[PDB]
Amino acid sequence: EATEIISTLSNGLIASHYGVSFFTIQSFVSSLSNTSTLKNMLYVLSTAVEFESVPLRKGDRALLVKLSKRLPLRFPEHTSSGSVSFKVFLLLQAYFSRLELPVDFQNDLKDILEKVVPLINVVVDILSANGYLNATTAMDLAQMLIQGVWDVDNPLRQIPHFNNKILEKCKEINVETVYDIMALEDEERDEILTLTDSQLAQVAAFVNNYPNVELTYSLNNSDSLISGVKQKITIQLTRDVEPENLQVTSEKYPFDKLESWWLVLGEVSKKELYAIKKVTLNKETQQYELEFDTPTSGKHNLTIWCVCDSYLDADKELSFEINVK
Repeated sequence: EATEIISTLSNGLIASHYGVSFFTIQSFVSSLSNTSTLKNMLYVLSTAVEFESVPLRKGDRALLVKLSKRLPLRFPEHTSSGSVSFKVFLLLQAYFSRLELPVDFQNDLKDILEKVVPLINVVVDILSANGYLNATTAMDLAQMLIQGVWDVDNPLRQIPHFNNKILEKCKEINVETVYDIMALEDEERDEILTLTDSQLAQVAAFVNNYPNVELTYSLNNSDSLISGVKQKITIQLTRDVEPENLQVTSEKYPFDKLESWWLVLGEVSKKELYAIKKVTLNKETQQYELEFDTPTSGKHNLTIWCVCDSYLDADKELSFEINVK
């Protein structure tokens, strides 16, 4: 027999509550810019003073140098590797890559994960407050921190027990998303799901609560927009079924997490963000109002993004043209 027990799949431990220090906000503001990349953001995260509670032991540096050869993002070459920053930057990548770690590093990684959610939210808030569209790259990193995968990974890799053998069976029959899994016929699905009932229970918890949302909008008085006037927009989000709750299912993240979304209005050609609201989609249908400053006269192609903070590949977007008088 030997059932693999995963007690924190859907029943997370409670992460110790804290508020990010003003010192850390200052440091992040100094280091971030409108051109910051995913690599830059992961490095900045790693420099938080809050990680001073993460141990560094005799011999760790040499183990981390060995580990660095196996990871895709390079630590800044002009920067001391004798810091806890080096450890955090490398262990978070080992988490995304799902590499095997010795026990002491597994322990350290748990301690690191306890702190990451408030920190990545500060990154999103710094970038968005300044109107930088790269806030969306920070949101991608937020999703990676919850599911323990890379932004570029096969989205099916989030599903418990979906190993490389199962992924290739999915490729064989053009199954690409979690939604594709559920739209299949019984014989096709049964063939892919060559797992024990215990393993299937864990697949089920994930599929049950994976979000499927529909995005729509209405612009108050679209045919009469005036430059510099505060303008309201209504954004509506609908689910096919009202969710039982918003507890996140994550195999790799061991703490309790509640599902949240960012609603974003922006302009891609200008790399500009115009409005942002953090919301919880607890009902079968819901609508929200965002306020923004009407852009300059002329044509503008805008986009609304709905981006989840807890899963990959469930995001939605809509683009529309406005003509400011």
